Amino acid sequence: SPAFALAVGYFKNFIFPAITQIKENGEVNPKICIYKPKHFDELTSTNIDMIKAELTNKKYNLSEINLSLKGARARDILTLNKKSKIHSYFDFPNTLLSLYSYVDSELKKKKFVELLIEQFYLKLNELIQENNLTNNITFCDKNLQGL
Amino acid sequence: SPAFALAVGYFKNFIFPAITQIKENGEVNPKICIYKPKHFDELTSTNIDMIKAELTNKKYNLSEINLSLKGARARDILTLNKKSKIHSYFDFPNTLLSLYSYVKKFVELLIEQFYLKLNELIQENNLTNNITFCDKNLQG
Ligand SMILES: Nc1nc2c(ncn2[C@@H]2O[C@@H]3COP(=O)(O)O[C@H]4[C@@H](O)[C@H](n5cnc6c(N)ncnc65)O[C@@H]4COP(=O)(O)O[C@H]3[C@H]2O)c(=O)[nH]1
Repeated sequence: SPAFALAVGYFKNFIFPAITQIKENGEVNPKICIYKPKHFDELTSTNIDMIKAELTNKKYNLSEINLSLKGARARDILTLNKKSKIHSYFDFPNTLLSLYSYVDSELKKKKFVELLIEQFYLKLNELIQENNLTNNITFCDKNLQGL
Repeated sequence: SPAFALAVGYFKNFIFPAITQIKENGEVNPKICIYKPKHFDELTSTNIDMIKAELTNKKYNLSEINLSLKGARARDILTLNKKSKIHSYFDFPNTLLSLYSYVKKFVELLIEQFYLKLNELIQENNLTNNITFCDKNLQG
């Protein structure tokens, strides 16, 4: 599966290092909410701009996480939307925005993108559960509400 | 196929917007060298640290590229190693470091397929003179 590979890279190179680092830095109950779109149109610039405005309205700022953990890593600085003064984070998975290019009538490809989205989150959720991270890693809708 | 997905995301979300932006910014002949291993032991933390110290020694520093282009993206600020005072850049593809976790030397098969697709995307976008591949010693 192509989406499984993208989920593995997203988890192993971003979500897992971020939450592991934050826990070591002292935060005992940090939360990373991962945006979970369903439909192809949620990957458009219009929906991305909506979420970016919403992050600003709710006082999130793009912030760095410096990595000090073990592990082969070419990047040592992660960037995550972080709520002001609060141990909550948000991410729109950028990798999902490559799915249309990968798949490439125009309507048939959009439905294939939506199946890849579903499989992406199928694998990502599996990885979260297998690392017992459900208390820290959750999924957010368009309104940054859990589930 | 999984290696193709990783290469497409690496090209579409990083290499292609980076080179397009810096050209739009007025860099006429910028160069990006992409590290290309082929042995599994080149993805170890020891080899990565040698590349990092080498980049430092050759006066490369992480440089910010602000994306103002057309296209949907959730991440608008890229970071890329840039040689001091020169339109020359280097990247170790971080996405390669997930191939072991996705999977003996079947990883090296995936690495070869990653670079076949990546090299294909460079040719199809007429970027063969701007984007090349480098070894552990930052040589083409
Ligand atoms: N918000 C956020 N998301 C991240 C970060 N690092 C990774 N991600 C996400 O994991 C995916 C795979 O990461 P990778 O580091 O293993 O491969 C990356 C990496 O090899 C490269 N790349 C992208 N942005 C980069 C960057 N800022 N610096 C260095 N390399 C970068 O492009 C590949 C695909 O990027 P992507 O945006 O499509 O998907 C990321 C992205 O969705 C991060 O630091 N912040």
